[PDB]
Amino acid sequence: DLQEDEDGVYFSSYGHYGIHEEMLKDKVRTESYRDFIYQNPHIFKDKVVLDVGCGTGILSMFAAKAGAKKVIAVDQSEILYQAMDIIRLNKLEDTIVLIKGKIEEVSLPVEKVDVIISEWMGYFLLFESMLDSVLYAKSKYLAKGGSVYPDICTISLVAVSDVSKHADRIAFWDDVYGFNMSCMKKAVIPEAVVEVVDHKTLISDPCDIKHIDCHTTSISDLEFSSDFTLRTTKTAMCTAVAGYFDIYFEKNCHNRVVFSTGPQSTKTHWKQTIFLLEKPFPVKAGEALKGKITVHKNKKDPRSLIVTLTLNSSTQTYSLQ
Ligand SMILES: Nc1ncnc2c1ncn2[C@@H]1O[C@H](CSCC[C@H](N)C(=O)O)[C@@H](O)[C@H]1O
Repeated sequence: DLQEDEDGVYFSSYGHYGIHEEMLKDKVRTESYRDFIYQNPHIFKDKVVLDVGCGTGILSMFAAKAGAKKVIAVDQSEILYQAMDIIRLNKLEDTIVLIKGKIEEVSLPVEKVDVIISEWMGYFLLFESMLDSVLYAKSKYLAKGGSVYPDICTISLVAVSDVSKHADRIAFWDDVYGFNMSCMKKAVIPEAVVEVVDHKTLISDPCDIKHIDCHTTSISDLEFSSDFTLRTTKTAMCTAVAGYFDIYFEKNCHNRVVFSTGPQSTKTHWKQTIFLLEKPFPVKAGEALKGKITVHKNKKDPRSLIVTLTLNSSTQTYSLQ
């Protein structure tokens, strides 16, 4: 589902600089990878590294500077040509070789690799389905005893109370300049929203719903279902549930690195994913709220996701893009 096709629109959006300007300007994201690599040179010095989805080539340059014997940087979009130029501009041609194409179909100049690095995550962590490609490369190229980074990730949910943001999106259509447009809500609620959540509006402790180990995880594990319980922290009206993720650099590290894309942390370009509830419900502090969430990829467009959520004995299916 992700090994075949093409996805024109997909690799075409990664052809322009804007999207890369945004990632590079994401300090939490970029400095986290820089610190990991530079602070654990033992992992790269004299090793062969593979950068899955190199973009402008930034991660590969970090590895080279750390001591990599050879780095292989691959990308399917046209941004690969601007990377060919950037590597030359920095005089790293004798260390980093570039290849244009899909990681699951191109021919590598080597058999196996010692380390694999990649920034493949999307909104709610799995949007875009790039982890599938990373797992593919892991199976075919990782040497026995090798490591993939970042190696561990997790996804969590948090209860929210914000009646004004709810009204702004839903109740709004009830009266537009004196006219009723209520029929519009039917197409608004089912859509998940990527946006920054005010930390002061969280009404429950966060709860983990997924754990991933890029060494033991498989492709089939990326479509799951999970029961969870949120422990209420405040007496307020629950209007929505927010999701986010955390990334970890751990195996063989003398200096471990971690970063969160949650509401209590510094903003990142990933923000947070919001599932508005059709019917907000009163919650009391100390209360325990049992729920269920199922995440599956759109069968018609494998890069998009489908989320089924149950809370307060009410179920709703949302779609992410
Ligand atoms: N199957 C695949 N094969 C090769 N490149 C892929 C891919 N799926 C996604 N990509 C590429 O991986 C990139 C994800 S963005 C990461 C870019 C860069 N490494 C950064 O850290 O700044 C995009 O350039 C996208 O085109």
